Amino acid sequence: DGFVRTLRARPEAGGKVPVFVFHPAGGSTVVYEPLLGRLPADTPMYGFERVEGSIEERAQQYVPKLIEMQGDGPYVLVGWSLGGVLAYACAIGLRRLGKDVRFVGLIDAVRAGEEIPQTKEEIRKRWDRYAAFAEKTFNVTIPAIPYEQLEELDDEGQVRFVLDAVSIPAGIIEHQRTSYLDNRAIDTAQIQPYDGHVTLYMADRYHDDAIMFEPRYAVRQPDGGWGEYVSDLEVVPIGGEHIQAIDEPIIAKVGEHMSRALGQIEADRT
Ligand SMILES: CCOC(=O)c1c(-c2ccccc2)oc2ccc(O)c(CN3CCC(C)CC3)c12
Repeated sequence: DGFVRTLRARPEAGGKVPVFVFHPAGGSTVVYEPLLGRLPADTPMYGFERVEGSIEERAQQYVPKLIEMQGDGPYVLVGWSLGGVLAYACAIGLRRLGKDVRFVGLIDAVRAGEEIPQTKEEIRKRWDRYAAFAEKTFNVTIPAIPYEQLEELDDEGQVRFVLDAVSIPAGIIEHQRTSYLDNRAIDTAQIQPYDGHVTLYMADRYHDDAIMFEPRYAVRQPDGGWGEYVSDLEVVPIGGEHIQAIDEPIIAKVGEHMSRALGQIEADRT
């Protein structure tokens, strides 16, 4: 219904605390089905799908829905990839409104090892990189990039400008557009500090295609970039690559750890 997917519905009344999961870059919350199978029986789960805007603007849409569904709390918020950033943003908004947030789970939602500057120089370097790949892939020499026109466009306007040159089945255009926009959303996220507990499940590395797009993701800090914003930070190493973190077998380890946290939350209510 709308942007909320029901993965496992909560009972008519009572029951366990729901897990709210948030979509990853370029995908939907169906990716959380393996995690769900590794959580306690009868754990409700609701997935928040894509909405438009900056991270804060998206959280402004999610947070009223979170409160409509769960009221005062307790809130358990989880996400892989972009979803981790969205969950974190929702935790800050809920906490601001005095709601009880008991768990924020970031599944390999790791910041770039060096801050990604949001400057005209970086816009130029980014698009020079993209053009070079376009030339080796589509086997076409590409002329001078109109830097002045690009540098005054939002990310959404930049892809519109790109679709023009191209002039693709609508389905392929929608997937590339939303994946590009969701990834840029990760790049430009401005993280605010959070004073609750955050659990970061950390893989060993980003995938090669990710690193080719933005080489700053080739390096990971021990705290995944979150320690300066989060004082109460716990990191759970899971190994492997980012893309595998959401799936079996690695998700079993995320799920075992998260199940224990949920059990404690349940005991603290009871
Ligand atoms: C799958 C490779 O394509 C990407 O990671 C990026 C895409 C993209 C993916 C699929 C289809 C079309 C585009 O767009 C990006 C824009 C900026 C950017 O930095 C990246 C690289 N990622 C940013 C966020 C990191 C957590 C992961 C890397 C992309």
